[PDB]
Amino acid sequence: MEAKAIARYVRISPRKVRLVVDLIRGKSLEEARNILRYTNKRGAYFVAKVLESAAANAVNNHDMLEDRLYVKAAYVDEGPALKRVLPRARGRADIIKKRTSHITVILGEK
Ligand SMILES: [Cl-]
Ligand SMILES: [Cl-]
Ligand SMILES: [Cl-]
Repeated sequence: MEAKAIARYVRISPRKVRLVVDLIRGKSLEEARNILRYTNKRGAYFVAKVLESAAANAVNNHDMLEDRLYVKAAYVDEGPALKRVLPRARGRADIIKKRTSHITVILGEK
């Protein structure tokens, strides 16, 4: 038994969020919660939100015991890009792509 949760279109580049999910991969739920709470890394709040959503799914929808949960999988996929329009530059269009993040957290039982 395992419980999943996903957060889409997070406005943070995948690279930065990956640095965050890397800290919690394989940890117990309690440990992951603390790491997220005290980490200085940008995007920690979004991963924390997905973590709690997965915990709510495991405990309330799948009746799993909260004290047995650990982060079985946590990863970030590249989501759709946002094409930010910049002021004209030397007569030309200036468009830069800003990538969003797709975050997945899967909780399992030890
Ligand atoms: Cl997405
Ligand atoms: Cl990843
Ligand atoms: Cl990659």
